[PDB]
Order: sequence, then structure tokens, then C-alpha cells
Amino acid sequence: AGFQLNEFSSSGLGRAYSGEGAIADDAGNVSRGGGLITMFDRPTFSAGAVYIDPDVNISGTSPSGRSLKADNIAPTAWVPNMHFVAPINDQFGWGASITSNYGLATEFNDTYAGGSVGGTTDLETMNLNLSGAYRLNNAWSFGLGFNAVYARAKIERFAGDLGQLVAGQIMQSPAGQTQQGQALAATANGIDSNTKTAHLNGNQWGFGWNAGILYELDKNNRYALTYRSEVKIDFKGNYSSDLNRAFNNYGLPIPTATGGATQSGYLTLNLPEMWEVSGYNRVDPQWAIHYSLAYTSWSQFQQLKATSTSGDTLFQKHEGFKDAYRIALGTTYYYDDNWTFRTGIAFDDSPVPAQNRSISIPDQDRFWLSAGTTYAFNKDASVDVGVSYMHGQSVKINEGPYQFESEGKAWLFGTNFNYAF
Ligand SMILES: CCCCCCCCCCCC[N+](C)(C)[O-]
Ligand SMILES: CCCCCCCCCCCC[N+](C)(C)[O-]
Repeated sequence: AGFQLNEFSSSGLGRAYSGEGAIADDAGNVSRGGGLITMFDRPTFSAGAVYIDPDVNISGTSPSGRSLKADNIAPTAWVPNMHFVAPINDQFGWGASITSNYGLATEFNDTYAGGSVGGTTDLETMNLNLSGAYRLNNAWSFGLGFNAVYARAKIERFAGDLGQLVAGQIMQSPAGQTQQGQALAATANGIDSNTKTAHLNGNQWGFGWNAGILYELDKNNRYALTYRSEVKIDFKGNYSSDLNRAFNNYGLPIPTATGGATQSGYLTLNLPEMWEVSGYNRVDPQWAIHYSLAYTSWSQFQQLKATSTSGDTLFQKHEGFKDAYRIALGTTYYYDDNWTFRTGIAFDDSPVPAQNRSISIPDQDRFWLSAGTTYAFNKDASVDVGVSYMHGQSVKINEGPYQFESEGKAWLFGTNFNYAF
């Protein structure tokens, strides 16, 4: 959904994150659950990373003539994890975790007609979480948590074929016969395909809490309600356009030129809040199944507006996403004291309504198809590894004067090691 990242755990990548939040064992998925802590005897530490290899493609042709084919844009993705849940007494316990539930790819050559809206896009996001939980009565446990999110981000864009058309158009209207437009055309042609049209980049922290509730029918059965707050990140970074300050103030699309000089610019990224009901059931000694349904009020992510020292708009862009559900169902098979198995189906609607899709964040309802294993070493430590396959229906896009077409597809590799004390 949009650009949030579930990943966070190999142990869970195996079950297409289906009910993460009611299936505590191996720790890790304590974060995103909080109220799971209460379910731990010995400090359990698990870590690892989930490798993401996405194949997203853009296809099309531009008024210009040049092709909009962008064969590959979403670079691989690292995204590590690391958790540490630790009991305190028999009513309390605390936990920590280093995850990254937000961020994206998107390359696009520094050339490419349509670069006007393709340049580059990066958002790395490390969410530091420290949670604690009470266990009220024998079957109810409540969790609360503070989160410290950090994020680096870069946004580059360049004048695509634009220069052409502009120039072109000029040259076919009673203005191509004008000593004026003529040179104007010239200048227009001068904007090299690869001229950095927009640059914004910045590092900044942001905070926000989170809570969760855990109810267990009995030891083998559970259900949960979780909530992660929004996280307004008030960036204070840099901006700059290599276009000549002339283009500015003509109320045209083209983002505020700075004559290739850096202006200090502010902007706010709203990482969305999210709710999630979940359930776990150990039907039979070896077999257990898990539900899951999540809400990510993406509605909060309305725009990427970037302002200046003097409070003017430097670079804006409508996003107007809308709420989205994500459903998941997976099961686990505990063969014997050493091995453990899992498999999952997961689906979720794209937060971005067609009216606003963008080659920048080509998003489309994603379908998950995963399964993995867990080789226990000795009642104390183990290793988690699972693969995931997400394929989605290629959808149409309409940005600027360009008509695109984008196809999504991607694989996942997970590996985790976890020890106990
Ligand atoms: C802290 C690690 C950050 C790794 C950056 C992760 C990039 C994942 C790529 C997501 C881009 C895909 N798409 C279609 C959703 O925009
Ligand atoms: C001053 C740096 C500002 C960049 C931080 C904003 C990153 C937004 C990344 C996700 C949305 C990207 N997009 C399509 C709106 O350009």
C-alpha cells in the first residue's frame, strides 16, 4: 500500500505478514504488536534483513516522439530489522526494535523525456521503537510505545523532451515568424534533456507513539488490535533548480528555478497512521493458521509541498491518496523440534486513485504469495528464511503531458537469526 514497508521480519515474510501481532514466538514481531511482549519469558533477540528485488516498468510514447519506455526503476532494497523484547516481571516487560516501515525506489535515467516527472526519488526511513506492556489479568495485555523515526530523502527531476515540444510549438505558431519567439525557441531548445529541473534533499527526525491490545482465548489462540500514529517529519533541507531565474513567476507548471543555486527549503512528509486487527490459531499441535486485516489511513498523505525561507512555494505536487485495506491469511507447519514451515496469501488496494497515479510512485493493488521455513538449532537459537512474490495488474498513468503505462512485479529474500537467554 503506497510506500509503507511491511518487511520488518523474515520470520514473518514467510507468512506474507498475515496476523503479525498475535503470533509472538521468535520475538521480532513484538513491534507492530506491542501487546505481545507480555508473552515472553526470556529476553529474546532476533535480527536480520529482507532483500527486495522489484521489477517495475514504465511504458509509452510522448507527444515529442521519443519513447517513455523506462525498463527498470525500483532498485533492489536492503531494509534490515532487529528486535529485542525483554520481560521485566510477570505483569510488565519492555521491548525495542529497529525497523523501516516506509520508503521507496524510482530511478529513471537523468535523461528520458518525461524526466520532467521521473528524475529520482529516495526515502529511507528507520523507525526506532521502544515499547513496554502491562498484562492486567491472565488474558489481557496492553502495550504502549514511543517511536523515533529518522529519514533521509532526495528528489531530483529534469527537463525531459519538454524543451523540444515547447520550442516546437513555438515554431509553428505566428511567433515562429517573430524575432522574439525565434530566439525564445532557441533558448527553449537549450534546456538539455539532462538539465536538473528540480532538487530537494534532506535529513530529519520525527517522533510518534503507538499502542496495541492483546487478548488470548487460551494459550494457543489470540487476537489483536494495533495502532501506529502518523509521523509528521518537518524537513529543513535544500532546494535548487538549474533553470534560469527567468522562467519563474509565469504561473506555469515548471518548479521555481534558482539559477542552479541552493535555497533553504522546508517541507513536511506525513508518514500515515495505521490500525490492524489480527488473529492466531494453533488448530492442531503441528498446524496453526493466522488472519490479519490492516488500515493505513493514507488520507493523511495529501501532498509534497516544499516552501522557502520567505514562505513561497518552491516545488509542489498533488498526491491526494485515500485510505486502503490490506488483507492477509497464512499458516504454519511445525514438522518437528527442529523444522518449522509457513505459507501466505496477502492482498491490498493501492492508496493512490488512478486520477493521481504517477511514474514517481507507480502503485497498484499488490498481491502477495509467500512461504518460508525456520530451522531451530537448539531450543535457544534458530534461523528464519522465506521468499515472497508480489505481482500486480499493470495500470495506466496520466502525468503532465505524458501518457504512461506501468507494470509491477517483485521478489523477496528473508533471513533472520534469533537467540534466547
Ligand atoms: C532503510 C532501508 C530503506 C530501503 C529503501 C527501500 C525501497 C523500496 C522500494 C519501494 C519502491 C516501489 N514502489 C512501487 C512502491 O514505489
Ligand atoms: C527536502 C527533501 C524533500 C524530499 C522528502 C519527500 C520524499 C517524498 C517521497 C514519497 C513521495 C514522492 N513523490 C512522488 C511525491 O515525489
